[PDB]
Formats: sequence, C-alpha cells, structure tokens
Amino acid sequence: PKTLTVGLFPYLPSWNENGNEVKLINLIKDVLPTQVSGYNIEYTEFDCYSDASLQSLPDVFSTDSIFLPYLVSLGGVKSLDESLVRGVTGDLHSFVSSSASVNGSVYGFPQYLCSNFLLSSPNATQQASSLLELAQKVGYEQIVYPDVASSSSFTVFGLYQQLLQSSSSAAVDIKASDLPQSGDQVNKDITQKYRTILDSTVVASQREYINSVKQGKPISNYYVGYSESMCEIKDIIRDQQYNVQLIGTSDKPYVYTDVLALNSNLCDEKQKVAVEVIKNLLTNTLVLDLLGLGLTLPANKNGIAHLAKSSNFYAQLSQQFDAKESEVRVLRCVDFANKEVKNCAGVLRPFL
Ligand SMILES: Cc1ncc(Cc2csc(CCO)c2C)c(N)n1
Repeated sequence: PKTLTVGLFPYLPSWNENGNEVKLINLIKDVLPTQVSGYNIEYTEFDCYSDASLQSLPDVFSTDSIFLPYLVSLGGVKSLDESLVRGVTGDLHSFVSSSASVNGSVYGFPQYLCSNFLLSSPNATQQASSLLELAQKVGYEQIVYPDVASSSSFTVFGLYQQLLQSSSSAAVDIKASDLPQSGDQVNKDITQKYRTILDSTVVASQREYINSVKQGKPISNYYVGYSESMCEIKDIIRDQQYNVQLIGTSDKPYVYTDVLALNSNLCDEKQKVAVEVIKNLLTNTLVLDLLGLGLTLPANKNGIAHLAKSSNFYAQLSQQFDAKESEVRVLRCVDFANKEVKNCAGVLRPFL
C-alpha cells in the first residue's frame, strides 16, 4: 500500500578473511527501521554509476553529485528549501553545500564525503601540496595509487578534467563538449602531467598494499585513494601515526560527495516520511559509528565531528576540510553521465 523505496549508495567498504565477505552496506541496512510513520521502508542498493538506474529513480536515492546537474536536467529530482535541509544536516562546508546546489537551488541532502587522500607513513620522506609536486620530489615508482596504476575509467576521466579545468566556485560543471572524442582533442600538456603521476606510481593493487602494511613491511610510504580503502588498517594508521591530507593532483584538491535526493513525483505525505528516513540516516549515532568502522566520511560537520571525537584519522580530515574549505573543488557533469565518462576514458587511455 504505502511503501517508501530508498536507494542507498552501495559502494561501501568490505571486510574479507578468505571466503567470508562482510559488506558495510549490509551492516547499515540491518540497522535502519523498516517501519516509519506508518510507511513501509524498502532499502535497496542504487547504482548511480549505471545509466539504467539514473533513468528510473526511486522515491529517495543516494547519488554521486558528479551526475547531479545532469540528473536535475532530466527533471527527475525535486528542489528543496534551504531551511529544510539545514535543519536535518546542520552546518555544511561550502564545497559540500555547493555540491548539492544546481542553478541556485538545493537538490538533496549531502550524505557522504570522499576524496583521493594522501596516506603518508610516519617515515614520510617528503611533504607536498599536490600530486605533481610529490611526483617530482620522490621519483619513479614510489607512490601507491591503484586506480591510476590500473587506469580506472572514473580516475582516468577524473584526473584529466582536474588538471585541465579551473574554477572560482566549488562546482566544476563540465559539458559533453569538453570531452575528448578522438585523439586530436586530447590536451598533450595535461596528458604529460598525468604521465608524471603515473610514472611515480608503483604497479601494485590495493590488496597488495594493505597486506604489506599488515605484515609490517609497507611497499611504500605514500598511498593515494579513498578513505574507505584504508579501513582494513585503521588501527595501524592510529598506532604507528600515519598522516592523511586533502591533496590535489594539481593546485586545488578535489572531493566526491554522495547526495540523498528526493524524487520529483513525491506527494506531501511521502515527502515528510522520506525526510524522516533521511534525517535518521544522517544523524543516527549507530549509523555514524558503523561508518567510522569503514572509515567512510559523513558529509555534514556534525557527522565528521562525532567521529573525530574518538578517531585521530577523522580529526585530521576535519581540520583539513576546514583549513582548505575555499580551495576544494567538486567535479560535476551537466549533460552526460556514465556512458560518456567510460567513452572519454577509453579515448584518453592510449595517451597515458
Ligand atoms: C563514499 C564514496 N566513496 C567513493 C566515491 C567515489 C566512487 C566510488 S565507486 C566509483 C565508481 C568508479 O568506477 C567512484 C567514483 C563516492 N562517490 N562516494
């Protein structure tokens, strides 16, 4: 009868000790209430990195803000009042709030924060402000960066646009015309800088790096990747005193944000229930504590502060987001999504 379909961001950490796989998204799911305000609540995994899923939105969904402006253009999302979101999330960083803003309007509740952070060892032989700077200072094959070494589509597409584009505001909104279509459109200067980072990257996966740290013999004192990817050594990061920081590939540091948005076809009775479910997701201390176990970052200052009270890891990031608040950029797409990203990455790859 009256059911609320909730689409969750499914790309959360996963623990594994051979055979048995524990997914953090399952832990969070088995904590959220299935009965709210008379409505039945269905939590399912919503893959925003699938064009098919972006074509059929649920009542409420968690999408990467990278597709948000394009998602707004389809009209499938509902505009929200500034006060309504503020009363749920609380204080938001400038880049976080701007990541949910499209055409001077808020289109969802910021849920997750992420970036390619730099995990520096205690024996950090070098310090840097950009990955280009760290590439020159340390040298050939010294930094661990799995997504760059493996040339992941979103990373190949991502870094290229970060090096190329520049903005005064936080939102770096690009169109489909700004994408290389062949090879004569590929900026060689940008591709030259990407190569320097790739040259400074060791040919090693994430699993190989983690196992090295666990065995006490790290393959490198430098690691770049998602905060969630470091969750299997969160104790070692704390004990041995590893360092984390917002580092840009060049100049400005980039950030991913996942945003809980409401469908445009929601009635007034469903809108209040959806907000209630959302307010639970963002403020429930048990949910936040579970996020802390997977080292994934809440988007609001309150969620970050809560986890910063018992984690030095979160403490550094909270200091980082505050110190470089005006410098952080967020890449977004105006009139394209996954297909055009995968295609653009395929064009760029040979020139790397
Ligand atoms: C919380 C969080 N962590 C990481 C990401 C970034 C990501 C995760 S999977 C994926 C697909 C790559 O092919 C990307 C870009 C995100 N959006 N939110």
